[PDB]
Amino acid sequence: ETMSGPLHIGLIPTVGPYLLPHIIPMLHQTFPKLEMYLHEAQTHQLLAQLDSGKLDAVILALVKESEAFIEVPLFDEPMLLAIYEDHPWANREAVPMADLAGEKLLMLEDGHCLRDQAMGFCFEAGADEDTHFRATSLETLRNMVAAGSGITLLPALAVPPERKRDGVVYLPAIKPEPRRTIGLVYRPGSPLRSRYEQLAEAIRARMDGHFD
Repeated sequence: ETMSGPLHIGLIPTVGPYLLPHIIPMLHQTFPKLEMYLHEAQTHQLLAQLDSGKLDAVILALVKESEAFIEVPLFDEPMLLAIYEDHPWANREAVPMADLAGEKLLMLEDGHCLRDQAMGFCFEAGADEDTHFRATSLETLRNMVAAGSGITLLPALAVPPERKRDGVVYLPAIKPEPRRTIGLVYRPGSPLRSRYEQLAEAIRARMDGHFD
């Protein structure tokens, strides 16, 4: 019927790996006849393939470039601080954002920054934001933090159950708590919009209160 057949879904690298395990089993139960194909690529590549018609829908961090499409907010995901064990802040319980000034921040060119990068910076204006690992990935960042190359912010879904793991300590960032909005995007005027909407609603429901 309405939720049958293939659906090609795109997810950005900083969302896909960590969100899928939470929603795939639920989608298999809610739509037994739906066949999902998952694709991961950077925001620009996903929005181009969505416009081309190669993808049905895309899940990403809503940014300025996704306003030309239909955006359905799914949930707000906070970001936590990741620092190596032997870092001075290791014994703190929370760290205000203003403190990131004069600290070496690792970051990614896509799906990571809190600010649109027309402002000149990614997380904090006075921070020393490294560019050498900008074209890599989230797991690369996590492992370089453990190696002591610097610190960074990671989406909550990418943080292990423990406060400390493999030489990395994860702690809350406050005043204000950094957050990003993950949403489902699709072509406006799309003939199969009813299907995309039902899909977005099922995900919003499952993730509701996940970070409370």
